[PDB]
Amino acid sequence: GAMAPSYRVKRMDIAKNDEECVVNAANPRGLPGDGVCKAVYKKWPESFKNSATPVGTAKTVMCGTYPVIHAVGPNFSNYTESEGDRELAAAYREVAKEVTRLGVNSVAIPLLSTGVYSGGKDRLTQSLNHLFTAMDSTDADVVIYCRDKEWEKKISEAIQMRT
Ligand SMILES: NC(=O)c1cnn(CCO)c1
Ligand SMILES: [Cl-]
Ligand SMILES: [Cl-]
Repeated sequence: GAMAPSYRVKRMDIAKNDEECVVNAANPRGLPGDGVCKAVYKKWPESFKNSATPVGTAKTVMCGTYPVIHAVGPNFSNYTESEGDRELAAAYREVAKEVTRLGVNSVAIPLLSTGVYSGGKDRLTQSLNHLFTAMDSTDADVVIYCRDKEWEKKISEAIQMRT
């Protein structure tokens, strides 16, 4: 566990993270994909061996000794708002289980279902609140990665609000 478990946010490529493991925003088929998933494929391609897993689940595959947690959020183009919300909450709950099992002191995590799985809606708050619900009972340092300058400010504000 971290000595004083924290949340932080950085605006940069999650493939350059300084944490003990990474959460991939994976597809269910273990394909290279696009966005975070393609960055993760280029950095840790060995972690895509038997990484396919259903929506709402996470599956960990080691790249050397570095754990890649493949978390499959719902594509809101295909899911109803109700069932997509349930699957998005469930994926983050499975991430917290994996982070705990691995015994890591820190994890790098993207906001699941906020990019090409968002069904064209802003889901910052929805996705971040499900991240907090899952991760608040864990003692890992959590570092959230994002790419947009306005999203960085809003995630930082949400973290600081609770402190
Ligand atoms: N390498 C990355 O962390 C990354 C690339 N694209 N995205 C999602 C759109 O900003 C994240
Ligand atoms: Cl970068
Ligand atoms: Cl972003």
